[PDB]
This record gives sequence, C-alpha cells and structure tokens, in this order.
Amino acid sequence: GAMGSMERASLIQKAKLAEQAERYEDMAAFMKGAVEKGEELSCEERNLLSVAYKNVVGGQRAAWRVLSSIEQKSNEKGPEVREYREKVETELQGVCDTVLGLLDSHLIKEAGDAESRVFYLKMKGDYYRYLAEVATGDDKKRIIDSARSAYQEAMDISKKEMPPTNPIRLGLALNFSVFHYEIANSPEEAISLAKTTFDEAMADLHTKDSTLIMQLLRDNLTLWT
Amino acid sequence: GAMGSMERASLIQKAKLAEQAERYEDMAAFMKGAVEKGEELSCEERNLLSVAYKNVVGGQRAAWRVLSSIEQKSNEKGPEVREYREKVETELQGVCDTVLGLLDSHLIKEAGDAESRVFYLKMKGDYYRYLAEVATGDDKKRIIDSARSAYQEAMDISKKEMPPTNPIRLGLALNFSVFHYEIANSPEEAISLAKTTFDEAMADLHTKDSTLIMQLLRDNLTLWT
Ligand SMILES: O=c1[nH]cnc2c1ncn2[C@@H]1O[C@H](COP(=O)(O)O)[C@@H](O)[C@H]1O
Ligand SMILES: O=c1[nH]cnc2c1ncn2[C@@H]1O[C@H](COP(=O)(O)O)[C@@H](O)[C@H]1O
Repeated sequence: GAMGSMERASLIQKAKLAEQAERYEDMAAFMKGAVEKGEELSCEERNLLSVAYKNVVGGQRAAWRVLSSIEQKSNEKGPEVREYREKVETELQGVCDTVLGLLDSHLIKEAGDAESRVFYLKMKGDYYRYLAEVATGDDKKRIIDSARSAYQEAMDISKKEMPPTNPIRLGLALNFSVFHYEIANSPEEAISLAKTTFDEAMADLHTKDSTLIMQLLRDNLTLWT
Repeated sequence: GAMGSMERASLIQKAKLAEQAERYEDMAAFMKGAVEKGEELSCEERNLLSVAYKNVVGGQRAAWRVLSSIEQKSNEKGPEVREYREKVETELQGVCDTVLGLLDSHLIKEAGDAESRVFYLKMKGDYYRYLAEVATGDDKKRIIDSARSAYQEAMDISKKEMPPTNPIRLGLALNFSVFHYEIANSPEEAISLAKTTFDEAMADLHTKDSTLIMQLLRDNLTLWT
C-alpha cells in the first residue's frame, strides 16, 4: 500500500520524526507501514504503534463525546448535529477497524515472547471497547463478546507469566475493569478485579511508575463505590 | 464539491460544531463549503473562516519548523528527514493554495463594506507569506511580490478608512512588518512601520483589546532593535 515501497527502518525513523512533530496521523500511517512488513515488533516499536493509534483514536473519542453531549441538550431542532456526530463516529470506527486488522493479521500469533502476546490481546480489547462505546443493537452485542474474549485471554497469560507490578498486567486489569463497569454493565465483576489487582500489587510494592496505574486503579473505586 | 449538496446555513452550523469539537480540518472544510455558495460573508462568518484555516496551517508550520530544525542538526546521514520534511511542506502549500483560491475566487471583490476588503487582502498577504516561509528560487521571488501587493493595498484602505485602534489595522500593520523583517529582509521598512503604527495608536488609546496587538507590536521591536 502507500508505504509498500519504503524500507522498514525508514518507516520506523519517520514514525519517530512524526512523534516529534506531533503528527499522529502520519505516525500511525508509518507504523501500519512497518507492521505490514511481516517482522515481529520490538518493545520499542510497539510503543510507537500504540502511542500513535492512541492519540489518533483519542481525539476522535473526544469529539464524539463533545458532540453526543450537544445531542443530549438537543432533546429539549435540526439534523445538523446528529449528521456531524455520525461523521465523526464513522471515522472512528474506521481507525478502530484498521488497528483491529493489524492485530488480527500480523501482530497476534500464538507464538511469541508472550509478555507481549498480552500487549496485543490487551490492545485488541481496548479498540473493541472503543467500538463498543459508540455501537448499538446486536453490533453492540457481538463487539462486547469480542472485547471479553480478548481481555480474558490476556488475563490468563498475564496471571500465569507476569509479576503483579508489570505496568502491562496493571494497565490491562485496569482496562478490563473499566470495561466491566462502563460497557458490560457488571460493577460486581468490576469492583472485585479492581480490588484484587490493586491488592496483590500493594503487596509486592517493595520491588515505581506502575504506581501511576495504581493511582488510577484506586481512583476508579472512589466513584464505583 | 464535497459540501455542494448541503444548505449554507447547515454548513455554518457545522463549522461551529467543529470548532467546539476542536476539528479544524472539518471546520475549514465546512467553511470552504459556505464560501463556495456565493454569498458575501458576515463578520461572524469570516471569523470562522480565518480561525479554522489558521489552526490548520498553524500546526503544519509548526511541524515544518520542528523538521527543518532536525534537518539543520543533520548537517554535522539518511534522506528520511528531508523526505518527510518535504511531505509536510507539500501539505502546507496545499492548504495555502486552497485558501488563496477562496480569496481570489469569491471573497475579494472591489465592491464591499471595505473594512473587510482589508480583512481579506490581509489574509491574502499572510497565506502568501506562509508560502514564502518555505519557498526557494524565483518561486520565492514572485510570492514575495504577491504578499507585498496585497499587504500594501490593505494598508492604503486601512489608513484611508480605519481608525488606528481597529484590531484589523493593528494586526495588519503588525503582520506587514513581520513580513518586512522575517521575509523581505528589509528591517528599515520594518522598524519604521512598527514604530509609526504603535505611535498613532498609543495616541488615541483613550477610546482595550487592541492592546494585546500593541503588546506584540512592541514585543517585536525588542528583538528588531
Ligand atoms: O496511559 C494509560 N494507559 C492505560 N489506561 C489509562 C491510561 N491513562 C488513563 N487510563 C485509563 O483509561 C481510562 C479511559 O479509557 P481508555 O482511554 O479508553 O483506556 C481512564 O479513565 C483511566 O482509567
Ligand atoms: O492572533 C494573532 N493575530 C495576528 N498576528 C498574531 C496573532 N498572534 C500572534 N501574531 C503575530 O504573528 C507572528 C507569527 O506570524 P503569523 O502567525 O504567521 O502571522 C507572532 O510572532 C506575532 O507577532
């Protein structure tokens, strides 16, 4: 595709240039580029992937929210705001469906360092979650099953082979739980895991940046309870 | 074109939605849309035009600068950074050439309230200036003539029919002078006008937001002298 002709290492250098210039569209395009090569990504590369995708989909989800909100106070008048809301909703689904293709097509295989098999399964759950935040109907149904399947296979792996301070295991559990509350409408399952996790981490805290996740991880229990 | 089928007032409402959502690409697209209708813009509309275009071209010029800088420290190694720099340079020229089409094609006619005939001529000078910041050769030559022609016809009009507190006349002169220093390499002409203008404004200051322009207008003389 659009980067087919470019050397993998150049794609990677240009991702980094993009990041410096604050051009996440670019950065994501370059990374989709490298990924599409077929070489397994290093830890440092994967951080470029997620970071870029996250900022892109991030601003979309912002605008979506601004707009749904205006479409709430527009229920007490014109289609203009529903129309535009749908526009942004459609771009977002776009990016999600793209990132979800990378994971299904290249990144996830059932053969890898495993500490990152997680990173991907997690990423799969988050992007499927982002689709859930905007879907309706049976669409919303299936997407929910999917964020569950992934986030769960990522839990198994993270428990079995990851110490409970691993900012991966932390972040993952955090996410999976936000999903439990915000999406699947199951605050029992949500509170349990939010507690348990922050438990078994406050435990080995003796071994200092996972603490930021832990700040949030509890920060969430405030409102949940 | 892409908004041809949409009612002018809807375009305008959606610009405003865009602004709330912080989607300047959208906002600019919608406005190019309304402008393309053929109806003269009100003051409030024009502010949506400029604001949207400004933020778009604004982030481009940022990235350009980040990148040229990395391409400076890259002169003491790979084409990756020149290549990407050129990419961004080309998007920018794009947007400039678009905005410059709106002015030449719709917005500027030699028949209007005139206090805004200025607003456009000024806008023409700034976008031509933005092209100058990145051009070379005879290209750079012609573009400079063009930012001059415009900014000047905008000076005549602004002197003749505008009191020297008019945030338009202020801003204009400010810009025209930055051009004199930063682009046309003529600090004599630059210092003169920067002085003169801030003079005849400090004069009638007795008649309180143009002061922000005046803050800058002097702020510039610091470095210029
Ligand atoms: O850097 C991060 N990594 C993982 N989760 C985060 C991060 N920053 C914030 N969060 C959490 O994610 C929530 C928003 O959901 P998300 O951004 O869709 O994953 C926030 O309310 C936090 O609980
Ligand atoms: O809101 C504004 N209107 C007009 N000129 C501005 C504004 N903000 C900053 N400037 C000036 O414009 C310079 C940057 O050039 P410009 O952004 O290409 O017009 C700044 O250094 C200021 O002198």
